[PDB]
Amino acid sequence: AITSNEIGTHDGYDYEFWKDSGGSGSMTLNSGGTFSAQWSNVNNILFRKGKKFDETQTHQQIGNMSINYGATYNPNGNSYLAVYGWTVDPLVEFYIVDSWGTWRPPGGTPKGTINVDGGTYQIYETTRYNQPSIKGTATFQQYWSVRTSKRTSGTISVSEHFRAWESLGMNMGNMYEVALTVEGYQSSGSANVYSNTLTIGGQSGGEQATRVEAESMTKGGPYTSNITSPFNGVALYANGDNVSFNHSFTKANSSFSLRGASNNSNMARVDLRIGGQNRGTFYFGDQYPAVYTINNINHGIGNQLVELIVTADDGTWDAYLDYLEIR
Ligand SMILES: [Ca+2]
Ligand SMILES: [Ca+2]
Ligand SMILES: [Ca+2]
Ligand SMILES: [Ca+2]
Repeated sequence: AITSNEIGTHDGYDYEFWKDSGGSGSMTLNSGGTFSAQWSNVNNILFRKGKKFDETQTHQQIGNMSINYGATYNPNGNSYLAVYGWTVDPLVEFYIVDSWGTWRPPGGTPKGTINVDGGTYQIYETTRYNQPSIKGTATFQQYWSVRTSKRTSGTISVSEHFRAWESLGMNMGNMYEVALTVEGYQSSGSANVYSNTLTIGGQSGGEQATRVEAESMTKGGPYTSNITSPFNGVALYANGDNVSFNHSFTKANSSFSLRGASNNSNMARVDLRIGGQNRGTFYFGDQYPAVYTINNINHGIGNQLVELIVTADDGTWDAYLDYLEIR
């Protein structure tokens, strides 16, 4: 188990054990975002699993963030169960607090409220003076959403809290971290985070797909032509043959579902380009229409050219495209 200050990555999750002097603590890393934690007579201790970022992107450029979790939470004293993290420039430490121990943070007078994920959260801003931080000992703001009532499982719509904060003039810097966290202050306790899933990009299934028919896109290359069999669409015959269109991306992440087929039993390959960058490859294994989905593409908000192009032709297959759906 982890019993001293440590940073690492475990099962894809950036994890961190931090405590100052005094007391003891133990963190056991389990699969996914999950972990168990124990602490005894600490001054301050934090156990967390989430994502560290490279400090270059705002949370909008990263995309929608959502955390679904469940914890058996047994604090004995001051403690928080929260989504926790940092921004830089400005340096901000933030909390989305779902449960706590003996004291409901953070004191002071609320700046507003948000109703989300079936609960009500009051929003606060505080100041830490010469306190430890990711940039050394520093003075910085803390941002809080604190539930009006305790819960130890559910979904936290992190990006909703972020927008609520910014709407109240709590300006956020580039993201450094987002992580489900167990914190202890002048306390003891234990906790078992048996479920912790951080999702970037995806949401709800009906927030509404856009389908663009291949025959309505712009044709390019030597031979691209319309076809009516095995569907209404286009054929890409040679290297350079492509179809393209400008898409207005609302979010920063999308799934791309291309309905197509080879003309025969040889595998056809179609490259995806967004804004001039190759972002992946659709595979059509045979002559029967099928939908190939490339998921979790971070492309950023804005109007960008989507290009579907043949680059590996050798005369043994053609690519037939019906439509592309962006979700
Ligand atoms: Ca702290
Ligand atoms: Ca003490
Ligand atoms: Ca061909
Ligand atoms: Ca079509």
